[PDB]
Amino acid sequence: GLIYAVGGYDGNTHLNSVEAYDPERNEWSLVAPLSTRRSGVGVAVLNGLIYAVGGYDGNTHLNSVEAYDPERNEWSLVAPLSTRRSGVGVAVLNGLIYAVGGYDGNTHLNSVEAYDPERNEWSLVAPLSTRRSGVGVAVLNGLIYAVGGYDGNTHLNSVEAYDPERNEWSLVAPLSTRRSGVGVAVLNGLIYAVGGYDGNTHLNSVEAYDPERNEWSLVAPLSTRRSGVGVAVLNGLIYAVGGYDGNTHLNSVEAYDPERNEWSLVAPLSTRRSGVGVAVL
Repeated sequence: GLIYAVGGYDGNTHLNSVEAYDPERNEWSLVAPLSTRRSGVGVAVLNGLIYAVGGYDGNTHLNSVEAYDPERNEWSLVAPLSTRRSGVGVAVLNGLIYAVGGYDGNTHLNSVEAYDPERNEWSLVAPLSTRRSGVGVAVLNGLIYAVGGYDGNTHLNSVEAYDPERNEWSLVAPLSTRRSGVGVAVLNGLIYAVGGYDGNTHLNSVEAYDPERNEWSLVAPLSTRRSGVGVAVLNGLIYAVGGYDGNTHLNSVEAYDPERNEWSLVAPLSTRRSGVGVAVL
């Protein structure tokens, strides 16, 4: 019932701070910070813990992973990734947390690893066709979608879908707009790709993917252009948290209602941040 904004970069500092949003009161409050500063951090929720995966602390690309227990307001280090990953996409499916792509400081990655909390171990699974950081990762109907990113030479529109039962990725319809630093979330059978950077424009446009038709459609744009934006869904609204408009790191937050095809600003974060991970618990 709360949205957590985890880490990021405010333009001067790599952040360890963590803010929690109560939608019923429209307020953010600061909770226990991460132990390690992390921008470009991926976050996901499994069995009552929020996992913060990878990122960059301003001098080290991280393979470390910490887990937050809200009842104790405490982050604990868990098993590290096998590969250091900033700009990593992270999502949960069927009891595993997947860490998709990223950047290890020297190369954009196509590798993907999965964390099993029953084992406290990460294991490599099948790699992506195209290496990518700043990739959005969404889960819909038993498939993981890796959306956009940056391969080190090109801002990507390609979209790959992972079937865990066959351990295989396949390319589906690409985004209409290339998007690195894109936020993604799933609501009522559509995947929304929110904002990002296409290599020359910080985007306020938003597109939605229907898997049945293998088609992306443009929907209402954000009121503010946002790359490095954190995105998550709660109670029928998609929240776009923070980001960077090309000139300033943002503390504003907007919510998309599919019943209205409209975005509306809600309460802003205490600290501006891009490269922020957003989780719902």
